[PDB]
Amino acid sequence: MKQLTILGSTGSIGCSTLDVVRHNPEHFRVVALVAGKNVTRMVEQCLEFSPRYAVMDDEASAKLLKTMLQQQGSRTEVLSGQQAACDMAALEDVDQVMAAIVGAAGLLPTLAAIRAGKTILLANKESLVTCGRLFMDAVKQSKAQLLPVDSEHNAIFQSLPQPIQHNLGYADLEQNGVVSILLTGSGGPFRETPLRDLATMTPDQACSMGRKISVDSATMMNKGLEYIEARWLFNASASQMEVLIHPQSVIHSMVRYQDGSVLAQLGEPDMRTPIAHTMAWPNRVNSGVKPLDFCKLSALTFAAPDYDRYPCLKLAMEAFEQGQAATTALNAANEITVAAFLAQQIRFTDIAALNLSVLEKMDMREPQCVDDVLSVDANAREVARKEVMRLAS
Amino acid sequence: MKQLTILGSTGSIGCSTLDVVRHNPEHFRVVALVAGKNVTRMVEQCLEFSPRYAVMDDEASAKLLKTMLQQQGSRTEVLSGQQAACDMAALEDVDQVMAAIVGAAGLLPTLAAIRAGKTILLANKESLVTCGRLFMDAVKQSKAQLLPVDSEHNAIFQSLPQPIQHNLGYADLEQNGVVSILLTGSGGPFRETPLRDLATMTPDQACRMGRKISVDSATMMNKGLEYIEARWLFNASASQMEVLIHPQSVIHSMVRYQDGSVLAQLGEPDMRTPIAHTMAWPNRVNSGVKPLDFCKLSALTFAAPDYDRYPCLKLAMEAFEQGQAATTALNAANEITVAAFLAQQIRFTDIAALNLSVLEKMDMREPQCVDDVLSVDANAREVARKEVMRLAS
Ligand SMILES: CN(O)C(=O)CC[C@@H](c1ccc(F)c(F)c1)P(=O)(O)O
Ligand SMILES: CN(O)C(=O)CC[C@@H](c1ccc(F)c(F)c1)P(=O)(O)O
Ligand SMILES: [Mn+2]
Ligand SMILES: [Mn+2]
Repeated sequence: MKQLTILGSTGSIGCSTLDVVRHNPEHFRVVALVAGKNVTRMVEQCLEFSPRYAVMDDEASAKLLKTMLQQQGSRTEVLSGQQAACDMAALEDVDQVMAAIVGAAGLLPTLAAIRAGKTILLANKESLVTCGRLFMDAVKQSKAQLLPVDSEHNAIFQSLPQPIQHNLGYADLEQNGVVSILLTGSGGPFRETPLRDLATMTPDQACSMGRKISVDSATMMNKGLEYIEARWLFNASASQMEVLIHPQSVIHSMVRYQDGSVLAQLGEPDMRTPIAHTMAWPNRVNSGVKPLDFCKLSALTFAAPDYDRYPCLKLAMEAFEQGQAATTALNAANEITVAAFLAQQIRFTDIAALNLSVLEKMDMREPQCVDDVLSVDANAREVARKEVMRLAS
Repeated sequence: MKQLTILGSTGSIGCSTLDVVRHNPEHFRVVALVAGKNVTRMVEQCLEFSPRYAVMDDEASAKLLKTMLQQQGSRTEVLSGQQAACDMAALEDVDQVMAAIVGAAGLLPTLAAIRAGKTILLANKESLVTCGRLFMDAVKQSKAQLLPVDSEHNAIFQSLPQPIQHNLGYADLEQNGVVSILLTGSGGPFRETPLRDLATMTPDQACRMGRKISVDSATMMNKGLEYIEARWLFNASASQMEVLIHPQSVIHSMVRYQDGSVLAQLGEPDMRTPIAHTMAWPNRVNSGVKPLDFCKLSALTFAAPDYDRYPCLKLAMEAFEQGQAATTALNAANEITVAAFLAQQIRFTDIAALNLSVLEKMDMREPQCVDDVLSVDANAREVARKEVMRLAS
């Protein structure tokens, strides 16, 4: 029986993880749920899943949650705040931690699961985008298993040989006959826009979808960040990474082997797939996802990314070579500039341009701990806000 | 250091295997080469690779080889005949047997490697098409490792989980999270021909790469035979097999999992890839095959086979359910009817129709040994010859 702590239970990943649990009650049991301020959805989850613990962001939410759980007869014990969330991530009889709290708030709880030697269903980009070296060192030192839940990394991982899958952070790609990792992305809505029109695209043209990630997919900042992550996670050099546009997103990513073989994972866009794969690894369970119907697909195509069309993708690649200050700064800047584009303060092409300008303006030492990473992030947001103000009168 | 016996060294699979050995001298050494009557090529192969043994079909061929090797100072000892080939397949210090002799002549030498507990690089169809129950029983008893060299099966194999790979025959697909095996094929040159034109196709049109295999691709007999083999090799029921047309042949075949994931192997058409995959398993070597270039591919498409277009594929699926007498008779009838079509004695559509007629005429007790299978084969060829003469005056 796998016992689970779900960090970020009330977002789509958390609900989807719960759907796997709901349909596999003989294999998984929820011990702890952690969320933010969504008391109502947390009530329903505690009543369906009977975890021992639930944690909210603050005392106000925790008190509401307590009152409502109590009204319904629940035995779930209610806590609040960051430490409590780290504590659930490290609980003694927990086997797996779904690490789905995103942003800076996901860093310490994910690191607490790692240092407790858990199996971490990794479902946030900040861990490896901002703290990849810190976190990969902690994984080695603490004997944690990372299992990537993100669609492209989960596909690479399914496509990697068993000795790498079980030894992330140590495994040598080359020694295991791996030539490169083929990280695929859709190329976004402006994949075929003449370059000259990029300057004038609007937030509606760039975006059912998720507006930030949607813009990140238009700039391919999203693949840029996936590139930074994959290199830490899979221990890949620059020459062991290829980024390929694949507009249909049926192939989720691939791995190229020494004999010419390429292994690929394919599927529906439903996150229950990669989530169930990690929960059940090295075995499988039913996820509720429809079997992929190959007779109803668009033709599958591929093309090389053009860095004049996708300067963010190139910027992410160069930031990796500059270290975790640089990838942390790029990520934070990009949150500010995308937000500005979406609020109609700057042009679409000013995302990449101001992302570049913010990195050019910083000169930060390599972070040595999480606090350092938060300090780079805070600083880069400030440099970014000011650049936005320079353009947005 | 892996020591090899190559059964069928002078054909294309044999030459390709030697190309892999040639570029990996630190990993593979040839102990024995077995060929038929091609003395000239066997000389060059013995001279380059210094095997301990060379076996030819007969004493006349063996005497020529011995004279020619003597004149070049070779120490290779020369043998002849079917028993010597079985003895090469069973040698104490051989690890791997490339089983590339095709037809009936390949049955006893493959079975010898299997009864000897060897790693078998399985490169002939008649083994599992005609003797699948016999050979998978002998595999269970000796714990021989089968590694399929044929492109589709090799892809399936690479796409299956590790506990299945390491125990074919005992493996339970369902228990390992596998929903089904996705066997792909091109659909042949008449994939889009109007149905009523089929009756009048000529041999040159069917042969857009042997003429027989070409015709087999056109009728999808080839995929039918592969379907029969895959069921034996992977212990798959009818409901665990799907057959999919994929006209570009870039995907080599796939495996569908319980969580909705599909794993696939892709590559160049070059047989050094699956050969090198089996020789190196569970590691990898360089095979000389260049990396697959995703920016130079046709759009990848898929469609369901239509049994009115391809009645041989349905015949093979049905013959499977009727047992090894049926699949043996089918394969044998097909050698005859295809040869008749190529020699302009029957029409293209008469291949499927006479293949059916031969199976209808046979009253077929289950083979209990290789001699039983050979007797079904011989009798089905006679029934098929007579049916051809019914049509071909
Ligand atoms: C789901 N996921 O992991 C993502 O990274 C989403 C954005 C990506 C994406 C876009 C369109 C799709 F149709 C799809 F499926 C995935 P991209 O970065 O453009 O490849
Ligand atoms: C390579 N191989 O194993 C074969 O069995 C050859 C015939 C097959 C085939 C046909 C055309 C191609 F272009 C190709 F690449 C492979 P099919 O049965 O039609 O899928
Ligand atoms: Mn992703
Ligand atoms: Mn084949």
